[PDB]
Amino acid sequence: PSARYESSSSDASALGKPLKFEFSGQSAPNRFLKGAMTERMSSWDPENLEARGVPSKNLINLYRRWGEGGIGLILTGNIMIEYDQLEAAGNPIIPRDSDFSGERFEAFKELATEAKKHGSLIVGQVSHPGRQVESKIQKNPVSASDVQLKGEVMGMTFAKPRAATDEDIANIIQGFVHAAQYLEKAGYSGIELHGAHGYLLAQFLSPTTNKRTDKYGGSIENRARIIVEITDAIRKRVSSSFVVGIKLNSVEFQDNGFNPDEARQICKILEENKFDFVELSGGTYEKNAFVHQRETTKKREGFFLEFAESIAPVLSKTKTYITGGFKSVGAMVAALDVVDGVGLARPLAQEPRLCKDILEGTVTGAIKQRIDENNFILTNIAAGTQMRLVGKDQEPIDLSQEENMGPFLQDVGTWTEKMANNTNQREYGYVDITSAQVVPYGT
Ligand SMILES: Cc1cc2nc3c(=O)[nH]c(=O)nc-3n(C[C@H](O)[C@H](O)[C@H](O)COP(=O)(O)O)c2cc1C
Repeated sequence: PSARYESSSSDASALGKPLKFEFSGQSAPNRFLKGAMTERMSSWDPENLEARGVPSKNLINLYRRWGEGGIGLILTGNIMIEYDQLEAAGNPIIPRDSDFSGERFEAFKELATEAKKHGSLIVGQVSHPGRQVESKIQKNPVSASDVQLKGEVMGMTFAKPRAATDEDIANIIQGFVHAAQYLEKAGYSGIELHGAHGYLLAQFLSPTTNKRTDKYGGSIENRARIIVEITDAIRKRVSSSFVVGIKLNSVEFQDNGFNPDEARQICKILEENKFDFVELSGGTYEKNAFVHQRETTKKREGFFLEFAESIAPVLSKTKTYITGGFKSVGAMVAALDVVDGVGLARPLAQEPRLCKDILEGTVTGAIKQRIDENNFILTNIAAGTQMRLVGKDQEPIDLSQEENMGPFLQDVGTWTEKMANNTNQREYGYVDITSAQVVPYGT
């Protein structure tokens, strides 16, 4: 049997309560959110723009299986809005000039149909990468300003961005608006704006990347203006029942004059613009059991506490989720003293049915995988690899088993080899498991 994180309590009943969003009027049927995870399982062509971004049959199957997992609110991984503005090869893409019909549309529709078949909400996360698109994909990226993303530790470089012109901003807004309309037409419950992880919206929010002197730079209200203009323009086009959320990360507001006056203005912006929910990330609520050195995470985690405790208690109409580090029922229930719901990402790649199993009382903690939780690169590769398995309708590999760690690491090595020799850029996605001992999904 799998080793699992221990829990201080076995009462999960609070997590099963529906959550009513005040603006859309829709309810998530429980307090669980499946955090967005870039799947890299949409079509890719390094030499042809339009051939990219169509959700594959395997991607649809991944959301079919998550749709059976008892999850209140399922987020997609980030969806792009232009063919050459990609977080990664294999991203899904809703191009600004695409029709609400045809092969691409029916693929997006099928993903939503499978995700919501058993009553989950399915919310499409939409993002523009801004300065954080690789030069091999975009030679002329756009940002709030011209601050180049320098020296990435991974084998990926980024070109110096240009400051967005007024027309650039109009095209970005309309790409988000078109994506919202498209998701609505394709049957999605809503849209989540990706305001985190240094992508375009975070580039406007962060003073390190936003040096603008016009109405989009300076004060927190000005730095958030492009977000407000997006939601204003979305509301002119989609039904008021369409859910609208945003993911925010403490890192964007860190070491940069955050205070109660700022936290209050952020909450004012969220509620006056009718966000159904904000998903707060940047640290962990549940602490890991002294597994590894914490020098390199201390300043991020301390600010996340200040960030989340300055935002969540102020909001009332807008609902709050915290995503990051949740493993066990005891910690998830404790977090409901501060926020409305809990987001899980990596645990739901390793265990797509964990929420169902928690609510039925079969487990009280996620599988305790044999990978250090602070080894971000490796835990991310593991989660992407599990999504790829479920896409193939195979069961996730139990990484709590010492037996499975060896072959997994061997395949990670082989995959890094393939991506290093990817001169032609045709390869994409996460690790392909070599093991013949994979089993059909559901054992
Ligand atoms: C493989 C992988 C892909 C992810 N992709 C996205 C993404 O597309 N958009 C996003 O906002 N966060 C993404 N995340 C971050 C997660 O949503 C989540 O915030 C983070 O993993 C912390 O939650 P956890 O401790 O439950 O995994 C990704 C994380 C992983 C591991």
